Amino acid sequence: KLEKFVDKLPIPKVLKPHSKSKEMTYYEVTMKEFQQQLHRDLPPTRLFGYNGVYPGPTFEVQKHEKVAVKWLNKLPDHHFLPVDHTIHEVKTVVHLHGGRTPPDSDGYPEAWYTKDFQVKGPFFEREVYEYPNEQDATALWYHDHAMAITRLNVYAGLVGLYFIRDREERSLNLPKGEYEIPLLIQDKSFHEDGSLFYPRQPDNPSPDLPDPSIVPAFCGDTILVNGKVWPYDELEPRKYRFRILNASNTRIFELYFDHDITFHQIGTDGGLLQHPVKVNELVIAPAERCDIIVDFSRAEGKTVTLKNRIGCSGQDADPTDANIMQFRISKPLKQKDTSSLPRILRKRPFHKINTLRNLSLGASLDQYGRPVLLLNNTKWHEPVTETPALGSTEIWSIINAGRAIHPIHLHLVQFLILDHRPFDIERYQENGELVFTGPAAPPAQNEKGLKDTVKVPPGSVTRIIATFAPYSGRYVWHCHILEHEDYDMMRPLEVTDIRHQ
Amino acid sequence: KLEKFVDKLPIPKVLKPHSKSKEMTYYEVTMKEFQQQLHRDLPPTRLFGYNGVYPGPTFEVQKHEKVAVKWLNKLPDHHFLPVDHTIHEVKTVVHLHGGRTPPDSDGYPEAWYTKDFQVKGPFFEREVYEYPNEQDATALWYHDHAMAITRLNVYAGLVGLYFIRDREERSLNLPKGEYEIPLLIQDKSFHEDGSLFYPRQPDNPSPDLPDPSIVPAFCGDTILVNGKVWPYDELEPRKYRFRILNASNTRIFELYFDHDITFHQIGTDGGLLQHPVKVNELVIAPAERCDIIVDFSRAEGKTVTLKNRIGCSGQDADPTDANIMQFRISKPLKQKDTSSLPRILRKRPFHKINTLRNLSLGASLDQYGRPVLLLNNTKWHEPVTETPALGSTEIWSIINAGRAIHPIHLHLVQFLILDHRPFDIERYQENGELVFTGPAAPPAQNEKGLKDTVKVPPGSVTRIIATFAPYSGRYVWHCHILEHEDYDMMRPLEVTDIRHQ
Ligand SMILES: [Cu+2]
Ligand SMILES: [Cu+2]
Ligand SMILES: [Cu+2]
Ligand SMILES: [Cu+2]
Ligand SMILES: [Cu+2]
Ligand SMILES: [Cu+2]
Ligand SMILES: [Cu+2]
Ligand SMILES: [Cu+2]
Repeated sequence: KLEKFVDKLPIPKVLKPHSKSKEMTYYEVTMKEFQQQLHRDLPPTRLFGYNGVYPGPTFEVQKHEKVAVKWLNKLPDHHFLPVDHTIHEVKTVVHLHGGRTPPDSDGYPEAWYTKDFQVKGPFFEREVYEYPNEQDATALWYHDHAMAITRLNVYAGLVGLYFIRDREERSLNLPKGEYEIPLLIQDKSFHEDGSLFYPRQPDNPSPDLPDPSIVPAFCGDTILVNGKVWPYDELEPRKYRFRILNASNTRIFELYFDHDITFHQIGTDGGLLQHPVKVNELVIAPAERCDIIVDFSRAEGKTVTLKNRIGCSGQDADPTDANIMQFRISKPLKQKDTSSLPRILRKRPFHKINTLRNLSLGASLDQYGRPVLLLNNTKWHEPVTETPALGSTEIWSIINAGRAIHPIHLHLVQFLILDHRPFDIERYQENGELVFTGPAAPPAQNEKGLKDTVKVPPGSVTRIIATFAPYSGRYVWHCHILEHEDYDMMRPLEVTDIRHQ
Repeated sequence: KLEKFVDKLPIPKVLKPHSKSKEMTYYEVTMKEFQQQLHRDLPPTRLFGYNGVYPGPTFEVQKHEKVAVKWLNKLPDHHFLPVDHTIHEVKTVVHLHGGRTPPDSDGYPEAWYTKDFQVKGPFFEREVYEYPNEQDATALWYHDHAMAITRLNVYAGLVGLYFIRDREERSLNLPKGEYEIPLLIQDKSFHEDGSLFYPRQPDNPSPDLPDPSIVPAFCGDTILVNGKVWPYDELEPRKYRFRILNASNTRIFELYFDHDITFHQIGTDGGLLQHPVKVNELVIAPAERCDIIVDFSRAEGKTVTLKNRIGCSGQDADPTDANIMQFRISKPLKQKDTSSLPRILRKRPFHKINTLRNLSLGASLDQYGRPVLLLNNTKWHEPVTETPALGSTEIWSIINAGRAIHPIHLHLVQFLILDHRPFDIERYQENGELVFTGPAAPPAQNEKGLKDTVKVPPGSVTRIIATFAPYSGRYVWHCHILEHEDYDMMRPLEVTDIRHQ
């Protein structure tokens, strides 16, 4: 179903502010319900989107630029996706993923609000968010974060891009303009209606199981890029810059080109790497970003398809979800490609270690027999335990006793991945003891940079180092598989300033 | 007991040939029983060694140098280590690990011989081996390979070094002379006698168990380097070249320095890399080699200890086997360090791909209840199945359904590690179908060179690609955990020439 590579790759328009001064740059974005055609042969798709478009408008901000956004809710009173009323209306709150944001503008899950702020969550306090943008140039993105329905609102189309620029990044003569292309890759499933399909219950729903019921994992049979089903793009035989983002609910990608063409990765979630990394395949979990350079100069006239290697459970991808999009190197070379792939990308490096933390990834069963994925076997309602001090540098040991990868995400900060190491699963479930069973392995070279989301392998412990700065207050950390996050792999993160005790 | 860092680090003497001409360089090495003091506070240890020294003499050969060695057996009638007479006297045959050697001089396990060639194995042919040395510069090593008792003869002390030199390697101004130090690392256990300890049976043997009985794994409590228990070495504050080798029976090391000093790996088992790789920790399984450069120039007066992170089952090392040796940067800098750490090492890179092979790692139980580790669930007695054609390129998929790492080693060839990928263990032990459960991962950057031994992770499939050239005939491939190789993880490898039908 759905013929591949018939629609052209859409580029989200750069959002224009309502007012821009030397003090502040003020934006207004509204969440509206609408229809949008996602494939040449599909009927329009009912979606929740920012400024009536999917994906939302793209923010272009600068370092130090004080940006203010008023996120307006104009969505209906009822959701068009199956809402599980038993895990915790259309509630909305906007979170800038990876943004160095004070807690009052970070998009707390319980700071949600309905249309026109008429019904507010218990943590609501502001209608106009402010982003100081005191972080280095990188690729961020914004999406909904309302509690218990984050999997639905994000899947409904509430995602958008957000770029930060530096004088350091611009000093690098990188492919810019039309030669910098963002790839917001997502997976979805459609009815014959053309509308989104999201399961109401697991496969064989028992009678007394709640209806609707949250599923432990969802992944669609159709791959989209920038809101277009298996699109295509006509490029020039030169160097391009791809800002790749995986905004799926669950699906992990393993991207590769069907020709002998290599990705040159120059940046991660947090910003630029120190030197480019020559990689043939990109393993990108949900919410992970990859800043890559691709050279098509030796490929004039060829048809290069961006491919995916793995399915939803890590198996070999079917030659339907094995396709991302198709590049056709047929556009004539306008000007000479004078863009650069410099050997050095940063110069500047990325302490005392004040705190150590052990955090377990697991699951429990509720009264209906559903798996409840948990952080430290602790529900979201429970009191806060991850309480780092303002300015503290900590090493988090993330212990994955599950069957598959968990992409764990921390708010506010950008961390570094230390190493992965396997441990004894049986000893861990019977004793709580962490006995290692193999040598430690550093992260891949293209994951040595600043990141806010890390793939924690199954049966292994992932160590990250993080400096909780420069804002104190209430944040959260969670797994970015939204089906896990909503029930209930999410926990509060309280950064505390110390002054007089 | 055994105080650490009280004996100086021995350097094995280079072996002098008996006769050297334009045609051939002829050597003679004898295996003799002798006693050698391995620690300052240990009585001399009974050993089997080449030329009455442990480790054996070091060969220094050239590329294209036709080297001939006549390995002579002068060993006693009785082996001092416990011999299992149920798995398949002092039988000996010398194998040049990693050498591009014709089969008649490769050291086939059943080409063994007793003292003065009295009794000869069923595959014996010649007394003088010839090594054409038509391969690039690398660090090899020679050790005993007699069938059913390879774990005993190697543990008895029948190991030695063998270096090949190139004009390419020499063109690199690498640290040479006394500033190139080989680190032959091993582990052993000692009786109060000072003699070697090696278990006769597993821990709790039923009376139905044979006596002696092979164990699935042995690792000693004491770490040796170049035949000296926890030695030390006084170095100058400059760059050194370490040719590290793991010659243990089973133990896998994770080497690191207790100071902020980085390994710059320049070569692997098969020879030089293309570019140096900055690594903080070296994971070296048995038979693996690591050519690394260490810069001590900023450590004048410091005491730098080479440490080991992991133990026998991959757990955290005990602060006794966590120590390898101690480097004391106290020798004054003689001459100015003019050696080079060049950014380019090889220039020239490392085909059609004719054959694909799936090879499983597992274990069965014999009549006595002992685990029998097997390749393709097939005994060594059984007919040969790995029959590549001369000059053909193959991709071997090594499927490890076991609990721990298996260092799989192939003879004759040097291969390139493609990737690792997890699979479903439970589905694999039911219908034998291979279902992957995660993304593929390329090898670490410092394991991208030519290799002849690869760490196959548990629950993962390690893909290797090899070209079987230029000698046809009978070789073997096996796991280099000697307790596994002897019972019975060793299978024949037949390279067949084709020319007429
Ligand atoms: Cu996010
Ligand atoms: Cu976030
Ligand atoms: Cu998860
Ligand atoms: Cu979040
Ligand atoms: Cu060997
Ligand atoms: Cu070998
Ligand atoms: Cu093994
Ligand atoms: Cu061998």
